[PDB]
Amino acid sequence: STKLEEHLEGIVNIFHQYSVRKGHFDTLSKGELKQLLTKELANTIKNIKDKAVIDEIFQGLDAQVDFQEFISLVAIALKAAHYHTHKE
Amino acid sequence: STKLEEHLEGIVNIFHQYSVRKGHFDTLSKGELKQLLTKELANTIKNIKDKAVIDEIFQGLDANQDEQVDFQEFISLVAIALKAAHYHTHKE
Ligand code: NA
Ligand SMILES: [Zn+2]
Ligand SMILES: [Zn+2]
Repeated sequence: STKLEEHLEGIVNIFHQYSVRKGHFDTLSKGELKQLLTKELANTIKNIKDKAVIDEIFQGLDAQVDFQEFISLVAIALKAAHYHTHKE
Repeated sequence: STKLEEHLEGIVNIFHQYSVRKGHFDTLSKGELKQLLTKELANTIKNIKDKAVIDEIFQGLDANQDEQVDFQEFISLVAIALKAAHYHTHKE
């Protein structure tokens, strides 16, 4: 795998680390997802100064989740990560 | 940074290693994005169907290859690649 592809695989690996733990191996409960995000994106979250974006990440977690839904969250975290790399 | 965060930063880093090279420092042409797709995703995006998803997003990645693509658009490609990377783990 390329460097880019190692990153994609690693993201998939982290998902699976959480998703394997209970029930079906490829999905996670909203509760488990909330825990994954709060731990694995702790620094990302701390650096987001727009509370509406944080709201975007956690939205609906109190209302199973699959990899496709997890991608949508990864996409948000990626936008945030890029913006932060340009912090003066 | 967590391992997940290092991978996010790594993805941003790879975009920037391409974007910084010519033109505007934070974008790349559609031509350059094709080069990134062909090289960096050689083991991930491999068939007509996955290239079709990408073409839909970029209005045909081969057309208007001077057009600039920003990080937000590149995210749409990373999302397609992640889906393929995941599907791959369940092939065997
Ligand atoms: Na599970
Ligand atoms: Zn899976
Ligand atoms: Zn940038």
